[PDB]
Amino acid sequence: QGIHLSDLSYKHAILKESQYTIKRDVGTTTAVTPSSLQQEITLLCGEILYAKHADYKYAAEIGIQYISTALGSERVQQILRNSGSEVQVVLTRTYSLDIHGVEKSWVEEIDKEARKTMATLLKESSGNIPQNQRPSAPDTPIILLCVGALIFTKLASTIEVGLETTVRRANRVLSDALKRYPRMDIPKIARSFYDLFEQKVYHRSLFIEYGKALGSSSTGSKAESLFVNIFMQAYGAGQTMLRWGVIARSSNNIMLGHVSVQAELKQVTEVYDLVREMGPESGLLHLRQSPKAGLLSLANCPNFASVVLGNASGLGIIGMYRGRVPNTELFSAAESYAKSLKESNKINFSSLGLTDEEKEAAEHFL
Amino acid sequence: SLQGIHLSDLSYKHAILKESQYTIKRDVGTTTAVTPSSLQQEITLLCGEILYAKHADYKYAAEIGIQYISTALGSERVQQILRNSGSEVQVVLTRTYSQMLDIHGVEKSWVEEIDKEARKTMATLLKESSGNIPQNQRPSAPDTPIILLCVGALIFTKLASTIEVGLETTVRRANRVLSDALKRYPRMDIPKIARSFYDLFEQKVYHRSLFIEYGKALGSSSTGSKAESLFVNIFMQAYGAGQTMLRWGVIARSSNNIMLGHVSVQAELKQVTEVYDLVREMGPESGLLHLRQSPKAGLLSLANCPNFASVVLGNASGLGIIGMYRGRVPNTELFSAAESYAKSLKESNKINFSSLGLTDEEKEAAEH
Amino acid sequence: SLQGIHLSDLSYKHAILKESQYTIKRDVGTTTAVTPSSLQQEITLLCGEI
RNA sequence: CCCCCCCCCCCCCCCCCCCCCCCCCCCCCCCCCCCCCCCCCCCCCCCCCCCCCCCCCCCCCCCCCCCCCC
Repeated sequence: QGIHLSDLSYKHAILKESQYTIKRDVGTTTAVTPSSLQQEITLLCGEILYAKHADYKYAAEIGIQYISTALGSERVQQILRNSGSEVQVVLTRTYSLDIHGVEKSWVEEIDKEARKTMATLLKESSGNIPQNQRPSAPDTPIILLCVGALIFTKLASTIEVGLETTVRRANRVLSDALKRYPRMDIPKIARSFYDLFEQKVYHRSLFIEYGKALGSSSTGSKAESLFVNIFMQAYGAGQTMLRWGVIARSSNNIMLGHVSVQAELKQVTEVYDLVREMGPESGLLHLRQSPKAGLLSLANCPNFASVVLGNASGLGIIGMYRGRVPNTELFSAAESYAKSLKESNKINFSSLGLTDEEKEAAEHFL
Repeated sequence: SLQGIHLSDLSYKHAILKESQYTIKRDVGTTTAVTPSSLQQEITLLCGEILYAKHADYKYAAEIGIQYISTALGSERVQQILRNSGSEVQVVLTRTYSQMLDIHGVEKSWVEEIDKEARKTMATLLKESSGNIPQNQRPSAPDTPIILLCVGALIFTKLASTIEVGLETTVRRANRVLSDALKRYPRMDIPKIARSFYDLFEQKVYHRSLFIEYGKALGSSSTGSKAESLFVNIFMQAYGAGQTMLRWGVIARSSNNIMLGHVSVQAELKQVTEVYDLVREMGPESGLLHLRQSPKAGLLSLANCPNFASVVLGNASGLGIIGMYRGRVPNTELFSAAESYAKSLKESNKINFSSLGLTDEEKEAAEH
Repeated sequence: SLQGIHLSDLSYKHAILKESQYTIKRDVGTTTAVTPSSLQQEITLLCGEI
């Protein structure tokens, strides 16, 4: 019985022992906006949504600039330094907004194009444009960031896959925002955000800190309360396998009782126990693109993975999941049981805890 | 043996929204009116003037109500509340001119209109009354701001639905609730006043938690007014805001709906449990989360358990509670079944001599 | 199995009416009569007169 | 009242040890395969509802304890 190694725990324990700290992004510089310029960046965000622009390259950087004003004039540097990146910040100024890394030409284009659209429309509206339709509306940066939130959820897949999902969901979710700013190019804005999250990796954890911070506040906007709710659906990032694993247990799939699957029990247990060891940060590990992540891989248990996927297929959840199936045999079996389970209707009078005079009348149900 | 397959995801989801050491500074340039405690009598009169006469416009009616709350809570204590709500908005102390009130954001023209129109109505009526208008019918009565805020309290309850739905409910209930107030001020335009409050709660989101703090504060005091004790009681019926599903969930358990025993529903047990355990984790603030328009809210969604939701709604339909609830029904099959059982339960009369714990000489007579 | 489906709403409802760190200042201008302890015999006589 | 008898203690014998014996002493590197992880879907919310309302002063008896003997 003494033949036992708790390897996975030790594997994690070694990634804590590092007393030494990595200083990556040595020369790098990124734009930060002081809290004082929140109204100016709000207007710029609105301008992006308000008119149909030629280029949506820096759209995401503008969104990050609103986060910057919301979190702190200089509190942002602290977050970035603490994310592991030794990148330096650059406080954006005003001229007659000068955002670091953002072409002055682009800023002027966005402003010019928006003013042109405002003039055209105000002539038609007979001088009547309500507050809610103007680029000045305070919720415009939140709307911009909500497109970013949707691409944040699908950061686990292709740059492509994410755009589909973003567009589809944005139509239902940002329904009313689209009514007021029908000129918002969701695909180009969403592309700017994918490009940003991929290049400036530290902005992933800055976005997380905005989410965390926003989630805490007493009073949120209708737009703000949406943002966090998109951010939440992003929690089980890259861990879809572990969550479908609990679903297989809940379904009581008889294939989880297979001798070859039973053999992998200790490895499976080790992974779920590492999640508890890591606590709340465990979920967003894959989302942060953390090197630590991947310890939560179910590679060590291929037969279990096969059953979990089979069960998901049988229940009709699997959808477009590309996850490789090691044991095709076990998969098919788990799928068959789950399909039979799916259709079958049964009653646990054990669970309900009724009187045997209420349980008497329940039998009478034809 | 296969028990260690468990993730407490919902708890972690909440735990992440506590880890935020960093604080958001929204509403950077914003300014709102505050009235010092000293001007409580002047704002009381203005509140009464709104109710007393039939006015042309009831735009700032809600802001006037907030101004009474301001006097009641604190000359400058209000800034603290607003700053602590997450909004970095600045306050502006309302002054006096000639005697009138200069409220920040409120058009001087509007203040004068409300006053002028009320004086005109007082003059018309005093001629009819033969110079006799009792204290209780004058805009000067001290309970007039509370009456104004009670219309706001009714729209506060229906902040969970349409701007429209709320007005129906507000009007209906106001007739029964503010029965006697309406007798003294029959000129109070409940729909316009209630509209001003919806507009205010939607625009100045920080005033939602200011209203909550007035409610919390009022709820604490030793002696309240008859009007004040009504306000809190409207505010209480507002506690289960947006969580109607969880409360109907306990009703389904209390009804012992056999559909809660369905295999597909049994499968969702752990998710359902996780949501009710998050309520306990969040404690008393859990209920008013949706009311505050808090981004944190929505973690209390029963989206993760569609089959359970179907049964809960079915049970509500069968018992005849469901009313005008637009809540989507994922499993139509389960819903119909739960509904049938609940309808049969509704009519059936049975006695648990097990629960009562009587002597079998009292249980003897009960059979008779 | 079906345990855990419970909300202690009424307790929370009360708990919220304790959290009020802020205090209400109603009856801002109001004035009421108080009699000093020294005049207890005089007020006693007046009570008797009624 | 209590108390009230009787009453020193001890007293023999007797050195201990004495054999035998160092321990240890063989063999023996370890290592050696495979293997990135991910991939679906999903805004939430939506009903109803002021509570309170009856009746009702309590109290009301009796009773020092102690008291022998030694």
